[PDB]
Amino acid sequence: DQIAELLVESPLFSFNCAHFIAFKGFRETLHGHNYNVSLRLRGNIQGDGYVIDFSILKEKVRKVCKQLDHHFILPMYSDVLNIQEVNDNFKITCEDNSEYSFPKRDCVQIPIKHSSTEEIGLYILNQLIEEIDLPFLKTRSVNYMEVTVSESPSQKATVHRNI
Amino acid sequence: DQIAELLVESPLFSFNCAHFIAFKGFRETLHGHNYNVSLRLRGNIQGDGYVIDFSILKEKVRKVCKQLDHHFILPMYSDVLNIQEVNDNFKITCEDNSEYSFPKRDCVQIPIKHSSTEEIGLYILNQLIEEIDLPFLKTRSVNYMEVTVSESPSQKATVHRNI
Amino acid sequence: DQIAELLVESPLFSFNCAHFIAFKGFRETLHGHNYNVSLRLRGNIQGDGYVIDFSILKEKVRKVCKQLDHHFILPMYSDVLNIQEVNDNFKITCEDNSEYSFPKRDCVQIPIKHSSTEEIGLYILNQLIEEIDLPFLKTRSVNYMEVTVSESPSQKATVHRNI
Amino acid sequence: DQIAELLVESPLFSFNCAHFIAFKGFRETLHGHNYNVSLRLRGNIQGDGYVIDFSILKEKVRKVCKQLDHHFILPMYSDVLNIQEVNDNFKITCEDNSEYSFPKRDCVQIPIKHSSTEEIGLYILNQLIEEIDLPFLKTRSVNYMEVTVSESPSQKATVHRNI
Amino acid sequence: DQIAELLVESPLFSFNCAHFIAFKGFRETLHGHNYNVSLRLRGNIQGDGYVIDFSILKEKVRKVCKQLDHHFILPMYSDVLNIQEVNDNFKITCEDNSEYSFPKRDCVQIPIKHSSTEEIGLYILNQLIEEIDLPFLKTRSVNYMEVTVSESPSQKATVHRNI
Amino acid sequence: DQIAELLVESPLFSFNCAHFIAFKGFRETLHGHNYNVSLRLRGNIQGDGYVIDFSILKEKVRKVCKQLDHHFILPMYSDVLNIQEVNDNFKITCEDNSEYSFPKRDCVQIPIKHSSTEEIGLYILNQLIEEIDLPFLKTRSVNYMEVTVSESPSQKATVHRNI
Ligand SMILES: C[C@@H](O)[C@@H](O)c1cnc2nc(N)[nH]c(=O)c2n1
Ligand SMILES: C[C@@H](O)[C@@H](O)c1cnc2nc(N)[nH]c(=O)c2n1
Ligand SMILES: C[C@@H](O)[C@@H](O)c1cnc2nc(N)[nH]c(=O)c2n1
Ligand SMILES: C[C@@H](O)[C@@H](O)c1cnc2nc(N)[nH]c(=O)c2n1
Ligand SMILES: C[C@@H](O)[C@@H](O)c1cnc2nc(N)[nH]c(=O)c2n1
Ligand SMILES: C[C@@H](O)[C@@H](O)c1cnc2nc(N)[nH]c(=O)c2n1
Ligand SMILES: [Zn+2]
Ligand SMILES: [Zn+2]
Ligand SMILES: [Zn+2]
Ligand SMILES: [Zn+2]
Ligand SMILES: [Zn+2]
Ligand SMILES: [Zn+2]
Repeated sequence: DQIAELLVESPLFSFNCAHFIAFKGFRETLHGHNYNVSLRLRGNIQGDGYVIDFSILKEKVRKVCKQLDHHFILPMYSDVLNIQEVNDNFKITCEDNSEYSFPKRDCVQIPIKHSSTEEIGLYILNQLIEEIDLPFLKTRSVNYMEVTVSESPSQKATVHRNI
Repeated sequence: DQIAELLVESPLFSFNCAHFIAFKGFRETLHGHNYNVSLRLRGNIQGDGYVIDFSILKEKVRKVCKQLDHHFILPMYSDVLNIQEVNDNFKITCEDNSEYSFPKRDCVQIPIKHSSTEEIGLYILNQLIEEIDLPFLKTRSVNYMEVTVSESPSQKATVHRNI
Repeated sequence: DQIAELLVESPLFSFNCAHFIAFKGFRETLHGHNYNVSLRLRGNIQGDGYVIDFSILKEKVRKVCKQLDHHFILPMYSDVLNIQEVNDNFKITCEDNSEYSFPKRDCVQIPIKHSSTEEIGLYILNQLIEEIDLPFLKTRSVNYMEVTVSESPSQKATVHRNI
Repeated sequence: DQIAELLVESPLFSFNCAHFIAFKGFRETLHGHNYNVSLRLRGNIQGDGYVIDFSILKEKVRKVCKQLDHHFILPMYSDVLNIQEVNDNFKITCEDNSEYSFPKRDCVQIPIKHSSTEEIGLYILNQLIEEIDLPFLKTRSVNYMEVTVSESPSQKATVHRNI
Repeated sequence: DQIAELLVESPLFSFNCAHFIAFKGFRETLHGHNYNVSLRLRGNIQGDGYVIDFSILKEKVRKVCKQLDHHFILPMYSDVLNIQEVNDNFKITCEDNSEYSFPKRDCVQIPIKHSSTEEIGLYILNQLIEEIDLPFLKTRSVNYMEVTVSESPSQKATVHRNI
Repeated sequence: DQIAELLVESPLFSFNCAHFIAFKGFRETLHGHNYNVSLRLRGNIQGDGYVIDFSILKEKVRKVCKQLDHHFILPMYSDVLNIQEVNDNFKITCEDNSEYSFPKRDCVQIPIKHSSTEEIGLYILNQLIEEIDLPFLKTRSVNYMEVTVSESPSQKATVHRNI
């Protein structure tokens, strides 16, 4: 069997979001990014000529990005943010006592500690594997999944999982 | 005299910002972009071989972008936003009664009606001409200034002024 | 009123097609390209902050490209091609007596003389104006439409219409 | 000895071709792509300062691409295509009884089962190693060869060989 | 007749050169650039489907770039450089009394005052028109020629001629 | 602990330099390039959400590039170049008896044998590790450093060190 690595990258695999980094002793001002996701896979070329169909890969990456797109990225497990539910809003109080308030529908609650490129990358990798389906990947002989998330065309973070 | 057109474009000429479009009957959720600015000018090639030194152009575009960078873009002259000053915060109330609250230092107050690519473009064009200095441009025989602002690698707006 | 130029460009605005150039005294072999379309327009910034919404522009360009995508581009008005209908196929006979046969559903019949980048550009410009709707463009104060079609990242053709 | 990885990538390393994917239970319509090839090598930096001269790498990749360029990619070992020689043409009959006919000179017969990016990649890798010459690579201490073939700027396949 | 604008741009249209800017009161240190040339032309679409064949445009731009490629760019008409012929070398003495010496074959003597992007652009425009041939351009109904030279991906100069 | 790979790449991480390759039996003419450096790191995501802050990486790469920028790259340990100190100049005599002379301030003396992309890459990797500081990288759990240097957008060399 011949091993091949597949890469799917497009300006279409994007989520335009607001966020700010906060950790112990540090907080930055509210801003945003055009985030971009590329997916890399390793496996054997199957009897149909594909390792796995690009169209399937393109479809699932678009779906994960869409869920994030056009929202403030709110880290659920942050140890430095006080996240309060006030009416139909999320109220965020920081260590330096600075206060934010956004409508809940404007926010996407993500099970992460920091809205860093590294942690958003891990979240997307976990979501993509469930979206494409793990046993479906194994039927296509895929044994390696890798996502690259860019905060900007200059700053990229890459995470992987051996499956 | 020989006419030449100069273009300065770089991922460095960027401002990573949060915003949302609001006008009559329409409001979108809070998100963000990696905005990018390119500058185009027309003039005669001077006795020093330049129309105008690229280093000067690169310096001033960076300065204008820096002022916007890492902030929520707040349109001062919006007819559909209620902008209240509450302590050290800006409180924004929309037509649909949705409420936002950001620290003042997280916001950049821009004399525009909408945080659209078109209007941000006009603002930057006006700021760049004052930053480079109008009579300084005329000594270099520059008679045309043009800025292109991109909200994303896919969406661009271009404005100009004949000087 | 402030004049602004809008540009929409994406690898998404693509049609992957087969074709060959044929004119008097010249014929090339069957091949293909990843064609790409960018749209440029000029108008005044309206009271909503837009010249025209990017989402509308992105939607219509995708629709025009989709109609062409994944087909052999067949020039209807070619003076050097003999196009015969044989069962459910198009049979193409060239000046040098070379013969092609494709299923009809594999072909897209385009009202052009040559499948050149220039002529495909004109066709798309005409189709896009009808797709976006001419009187709709005039309500947005758009007076200039321009399409750029690339045969390759290296070879581009640009056509326009004053509206 | 210091290990270095060399990459050669250019829009020049291209073959503009027609093709369609066909396997068991699936057939797509005739279309085309601007295919692009990049080559990656690993080895030790030699006494002349190079692992291997870029000019040699650039020359051989161009030669392999040229052989494919401007043709319909015809898979020789397809289990779902009936390839008939009719006069100076190749007649291709599919499982769904759809019929194609191209002049032989318009086709490039490649020892593959499917004209997929994965299989075209493997073919090019095999051809490039023979073109650069295997024992010539070993004299330059090259122990790893890797080709990346893109069907589009969005879809890439990568294969390698340890030498 | 339908007007179309043709653009040819490639990393292939390059000349990798050494140079330094010198004018009255200013001199910079010796360095180099990967210069890149793109050509833009306007004309009517001819009866063969082309305004002008891209292959002809690609061939002539490559020829002009090749003449410059791999040399020190020496401005012949500089008012601040003392250019002496010493044996098989060019000896260059600057205003600040700094001395350079290169073999003559390493230098390309260009009829310009400064090795600026603007002036190199003008030279290439003049050379390209003569290389493609002026009356040949008029037979193809070309009435506009435009070259863009980039010193870097960030700094570009564009010049034109109405023909 | 979760392993993440960080990539920092920008047209800003550049050094525009003059050079020529010389080794046994071969010498090329003086020319130049827009060199570009990208940095790749592997480590665990720390309690602050970062493997290592991008801003620190961006700052140090800029500093190393700046030291090289706007100079002739002079290889100190070349076995085929006779490097003489004449007044305030470096005089370079080659095997074929060709002579160069540059002011010392125009040259950057680099502890390498050839000004190849491979060897410049190794030098930068060594300089970057000392600039970021080795024990500082170990506190951030970084165990892999990798630099990619491009002579042109087409030609790249990549070197690494396991730390
Ligand atoms: C400056 C802005 O990009 C900020 O959000 C920032 C700064 N440094 C960073 N550093 C890393 N490693 N990851 C990030 O997401 C990151 N993010
Ligand atoms: C610094 C110098 O070598 C180079 O970067 C530079 C700077 N400014 C410039 N400015 C103009 N107008 N043209 C140039 O070629 C130019 N070139
Ligand atoms: C959806 C919105 O946030 C953004 O994608 C968008 C959409 N359409 C737009 N349309 C115009 N004209 N200008 C914009 O800035 C713009 N911006
Ligand atoms: C849609 C078009 O690209 C089609 O030819 C296609 C679809 N899916 C694919 N999927 C893979 N993995 N490789 C291909 O070459 C490929 N090719
Ligand atoms: C060779 C041919 O298939 C293609 O590369 C080509 C070459 N020259 C061209 N020239 C023009 N003007 N338009 C084209 O579409 C064109 N297209
Ligand atoms: C042609 C020009 O790039 C020349 O300096 C050159 C040629 N071949 C090369 N080959 C390698 N491997 N590395 C180089 O830096 C290199 N450099
Ligand atoms: Zn950020
Ligand atoms: Zn937006
Ligand atoms: Zn073609
Ligand atoms: Zn395809
Ligand atoms: Zn320079
Ligand atoms: Zn070189």
